[PDB]
Amino acid sequence: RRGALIVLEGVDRAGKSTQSRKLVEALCAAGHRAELLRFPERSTEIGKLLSSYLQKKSDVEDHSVHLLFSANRWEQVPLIKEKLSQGVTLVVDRYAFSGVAFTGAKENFSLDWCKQPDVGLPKPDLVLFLQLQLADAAKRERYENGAFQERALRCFHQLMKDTTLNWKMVDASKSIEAVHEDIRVLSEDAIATATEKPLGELWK
Amino acid sequence: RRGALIVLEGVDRAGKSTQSRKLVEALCAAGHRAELLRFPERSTEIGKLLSSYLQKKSDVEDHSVHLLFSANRWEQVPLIKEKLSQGVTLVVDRYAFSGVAFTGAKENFSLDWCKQPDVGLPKPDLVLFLQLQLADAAKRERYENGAFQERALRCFHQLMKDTTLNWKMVDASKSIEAVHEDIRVLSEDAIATATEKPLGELWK
Ligand SMILES: Nc1ncnc2c1ncn2[C@@H]1O[C@H](COP(=O)(O)OP(=O)(O)NP(=O)(O)O)[C@@H](O)[C@H]1O
Ligand SMILES: Nc1ncnc2c1ncn2[C@@H]1O[C@H](COP(=O)(O)OP(=O)(O)NP(=O)(O)O)[C@@H](O)[C@H]1O
Ligand SMILES: Cc1cn([C@H]2CC[C@@H](COP(=O)(O)O)O2)c(=O)[nH]c1=O
Ligand SMILES: Cc1cn([C@H]2CC[C@@H](COP(=O)(O)O)O2)c(=O)[nH]c1=O
Ligand SMILES: [Mg+2]
Ligand SMILES: [Mg+2]
Ligand SMILES: [Mg+2]
Repeated sequence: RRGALIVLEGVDRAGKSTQSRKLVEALCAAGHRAELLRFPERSTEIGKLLSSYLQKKSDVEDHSVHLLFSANRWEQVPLIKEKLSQGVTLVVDRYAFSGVAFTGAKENFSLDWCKQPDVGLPKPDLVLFLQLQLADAAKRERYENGAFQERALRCFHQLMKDTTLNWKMVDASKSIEAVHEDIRVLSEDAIATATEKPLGELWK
Repeated sequence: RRGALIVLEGVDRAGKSTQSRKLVEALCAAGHRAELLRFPERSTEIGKLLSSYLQKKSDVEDHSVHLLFSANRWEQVPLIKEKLSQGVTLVVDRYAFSGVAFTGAKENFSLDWCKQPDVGLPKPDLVLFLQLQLADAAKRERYENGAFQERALRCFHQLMKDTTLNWKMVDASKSIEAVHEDIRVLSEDAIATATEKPLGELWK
């Protein structure tokens, strides 16, 4: 009985990390085997280059950095498939959608070109989008400015038109506990039902 | 008056490096401004990871390594465009075609998926393919085995069907000097004529 692949996405400060941590804790307390992942995964050689870039400690050509972000997901694919196969549900704080939205927000980057490197990755069984007015997110590195966030948000909305994916909108303006309950109930349903079918491939 | 972007491709031991070095020497002796590049470019952080992989000193997931090879080309794009704009002809020992052929030779890698990361790179004005029987190449790292080379060669032949590119076949079985003369005359023609048009974009 495989685990579910659950991804959390949203603009900066929407609550992705808080809710990913609380979801894994709640699932494990409810007897599931669940583990947390995040992207970028800065622990690897590629992840370190990405961390330096985001910190503005290094400059990286925009296409090159986009491919590094996708390569950082592929290096974790053997682990992701192994865990899911063993019945472990994986809760992932950012995935390919952030990769596409952030590079897609730059000039002269088509959504098509941005998606390609990630075509074929493990397809999430559930993609939660934590919605929050950009203005509220500001009430709570590179790319941390309003104009850029608005362009990334537009890209996210284009990705949501993709009916091949199980997108669920979450009202992230509520309290940490209320948002968590919403996400937890959606997650329990996905673990049970979304798993009756084989793990899919993203964007193919 | 821009420089030309000239790429040399071919199976292992076809003479790519020898002929790239001799071509830059001959062009400069004939009054052109020409410089040598190669891929992978192992001097960069990405290049070092690629060098370790090819030496079998490290293992890298196949999709991740494919993207690293393409990212290693993009990091050199600002330099490539600057040099070409200044009138310097660039002679490049391997490029995106090797990237696609080598990963494409692995199981479950479509040519389409392999091409995408490199879509948009500076388009070569001339792509020389140094042909040599696989058997002769053997008379003269990872991927250095006959069965794999044959699969890469098949991939190269698929890439050659692309009429958007100025492919020129070179009989690499001749002496070093004879092959060089063939390549030099083709290169002089490209520098003169292929340059009257703006630098193109690969696979788009
Ligand atoms: N529902 C919420 N209401 C109020 N504050 C919250 C809420 N969720 C998270 N926070 C706070 O907002 C800040 C950002 O939360 P965090 O979970 O780190 O968001 P994030 O989406 O992962 N941000 P980022 O990684 O920068 O895009 C933290 O100080 C949280 O404690
Ligand atoms: N036309 C030729 N005839 C005979 N030997 C040659 C010829 N061209 C190159 N060589 C020799 O063959 C070996 C491989 O040449 P080299 O130019 O390094 O090929 P290459 O295509 O760059 N190999 P690789 O990088 O491994 O795919 C060297 O020892 C060369 O001196
Ligand atoms: C996963 C991913 C993320 N991003 C950006 C968005 C947020 C930041 C990571 O923020 P953290 O510092 O919170 O880990 O890096 C990309 O540009 N591409 C990607 O593929
Ligand atoms: C440019 C490139 C090359 N290759 C392989 C072929 C030969 C070897 C480099 O050989 P050298 O050790 O001679 O530099 O690496 C790839 O798999 N992908 C690429 O994108
Ligand atoms: Mg976060
Ligand atoms: Mg396509
Ligand atoms: Mg060589």
